[PDB]
Amino acid sequence: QSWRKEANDRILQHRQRELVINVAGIEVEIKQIRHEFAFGSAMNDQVLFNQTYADFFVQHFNWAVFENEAKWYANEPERGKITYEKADAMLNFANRHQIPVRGHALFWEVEDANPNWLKSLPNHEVYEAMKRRLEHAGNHFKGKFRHWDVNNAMMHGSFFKDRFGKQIWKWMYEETKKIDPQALLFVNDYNVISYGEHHAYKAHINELRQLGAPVEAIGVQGHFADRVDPVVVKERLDVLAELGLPIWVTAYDSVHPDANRRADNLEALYRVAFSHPAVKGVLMWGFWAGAHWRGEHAAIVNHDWSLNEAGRRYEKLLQEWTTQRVEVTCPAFHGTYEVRKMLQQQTIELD
Ligand SMILES: [Ca+2]
Ligand SMILES: [Ca+2]
Repeated sequence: QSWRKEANDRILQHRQRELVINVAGIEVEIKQIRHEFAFGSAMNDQVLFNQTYADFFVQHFNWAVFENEAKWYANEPERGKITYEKADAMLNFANRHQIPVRGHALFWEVEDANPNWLKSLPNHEVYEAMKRRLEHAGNHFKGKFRHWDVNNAMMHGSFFKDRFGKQIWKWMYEETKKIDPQALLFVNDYNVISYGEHHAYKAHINELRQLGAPVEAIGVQGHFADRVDPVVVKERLDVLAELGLPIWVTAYDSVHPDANRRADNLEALYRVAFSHPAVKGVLMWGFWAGAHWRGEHAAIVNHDWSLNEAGRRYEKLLQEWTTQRVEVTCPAFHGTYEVRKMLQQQTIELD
């Protein structure tokens, strides 16, 4: 209806910059090779043994994140026994295909998400584990992740807050800033654009910055049930946008047996977020029916690697949002272009 009309004006205003400058007027080719906006997805173990999953990933996503392989339990399954070999293998795969990778995650506030050995230790020995995690993992992945989900779901857990108070949150963002300062420190949480916890969230981010925590970017996870209302999402994003920090839809999915409802769910979120000027990237939390943590009713591509309707919608969406043109005045999307020399055009200036 009318939200799509508004969303598209917003898209062409904020996602495009006019072209042909110098560092003419007749016969040129304007092809886009890289996209500044993030159309990412979560990667899992399949990328290590499944060539089709990998090939698909590389032809559908320009940003990655690890579904488990950089969570604390997976990096320290037993206290003192430390491993990063899977996560490193994936960091190499990503770097081979120049895919920027979100780092996920240093800490998780809900008890259900942390190593079981941590759950029986006294507080001081808990913090000792926290200290090596932050310092061992922060140093190992220094310069390897564009972002960190420093702590996740503080609004819905209390494992660390209950033993050290909100001052331990400040600790996590300060110490991570110290070890890897080029990394964008994220808050990440759920039920904020899917459910209506955006006012609570915005207050939470405020509270974090006001106690000195350097949080620099807001992650909204974007886990929906069976419907995605584009206007309720847009209003909710506006509430968070008041903080002047970038918004990222970090882990999108919805679940509906009807692939058509999904396809429409994916378009409501993706188009609205892309339209919203505070949003800077959208990552889907999985794609394949054979390896989606919400099961096959969350997939865009089928068990047998044939697209379903959400997959083709996603693909159609990305073609819509790509500047291929032969024509010397062009509204081109932010990214890298090939002109027939390779050439960038970033978000920096409004031209
Ligand atoms: Ca793993
Ligand atoms: Ca959410």
